[PDB]
Amino acid sequence: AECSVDIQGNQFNTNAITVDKSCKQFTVNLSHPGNLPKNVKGHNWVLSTAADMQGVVTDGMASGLDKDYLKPDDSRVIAHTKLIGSGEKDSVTFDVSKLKEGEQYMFFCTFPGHSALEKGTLTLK
Ligand SMILES: [Cu+2]
Ligand SMILES: [Cu+2]
Ligand SMILES: [Cu+2]
Repeated sequence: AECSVDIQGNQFNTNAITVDKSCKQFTVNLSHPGNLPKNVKGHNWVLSTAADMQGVVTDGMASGLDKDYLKPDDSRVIAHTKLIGSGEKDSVTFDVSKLKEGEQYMFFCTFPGHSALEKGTLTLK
């Protein structure tokens, strides 16, 4: 099965990612659609459990641009890309051993305000 997915904003281009349970690693390739720099309007892709999302997003906003809008040493973050701006791309590869069938995961952007629209479910199946 395939073990990668391409994601970009148009809102993400998908609101549901499925990871095949035979994948040992999974890769997300994020690209930035727009013409603004990352300090003005950046994007990232961040994965956590559904329950942990709000905490990751809220603490991330508080931590600010210098920290890529993530709280340092946030153990709730399962995987993430860096924050990117216009013309940039970033990929993250993570171990599928971090995911479990039946559990609910969310992916989202933690740039301030983006997670209302830039979010989706991730499922291991
Ligand atoms: Cu395969
Ligand atoms: Cu395979
Ligand atoms: Cu964003």
